[PDB]
Amino acid sequence: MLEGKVKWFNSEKGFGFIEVEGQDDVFVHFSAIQGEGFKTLEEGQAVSFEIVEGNRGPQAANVTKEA
Repeated sequence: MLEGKVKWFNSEKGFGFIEVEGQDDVFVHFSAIQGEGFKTLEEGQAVSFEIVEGNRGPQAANVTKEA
C-alpha cells in the first residue's frame, strides 16, 4: 500500500491526476478514489491506494482519501 499526492484535480472534467515519488502520476477518479460522501478535492489532495500495472502504465484502482 502506498500514498499519492495530487498533481492537479479535474473532478469536474471527469477525473483528477495524482503524482507520487518513486512512481508515476496515479490516475484518480471520484468513483474509486472517492471518499466519505461525494465531495470534491483541490490540489494537496493526499490519498491512499495500491498502484498496479495495466496497458496504459501503472495506476491506482481502489484509492481512497488519506484519513
